[PDB]
Amino acid sequence: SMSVKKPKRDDSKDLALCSMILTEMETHEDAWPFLLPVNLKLVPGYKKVIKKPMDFSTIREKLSSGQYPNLETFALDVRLVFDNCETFNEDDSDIGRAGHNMRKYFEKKWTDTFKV
Ligand SMILES: Cn1cc(C(=O)NCCCNC(=O)c2ccc(F)cc2)ccc1=O
Repeated sequence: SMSVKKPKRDDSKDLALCSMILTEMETHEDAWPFLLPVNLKLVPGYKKVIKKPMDFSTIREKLSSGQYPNLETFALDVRLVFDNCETFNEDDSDIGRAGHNMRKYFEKKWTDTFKV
């Protein structure tokens, strides 16, 4: 509270670490459904069903222009990608399984990097 400050993390490396984690996502072989925005003029239903579309290139753009205030909001956008994926696709479809794979890949790197 006012004039009662907490021991805080050292966040000076966060931007560089989030960029490295996103680079590993972008280069994973199962990243192909997520590299670019879902083509709303070519995918029937997506616009109406998915309230907040999100993809790796939009996340990369936001990270390179200072639009994430903290690493918590960055993880929100990453998880948003895979939440959208689960909502719209079958778990055992190709896109659906890629999303499960990529989510597990992300959460391991998140813990390995920031829960040390
Ligand atoms: C997450 N999600 C993705 C799609 C979807 O149709 N995505 C198109 C991928 C095109 N296929 C590629 O291989 C590719 C894409 C970009 C790139 F830079 C290189 C290759 C549909 C429903 C859904 O829920």
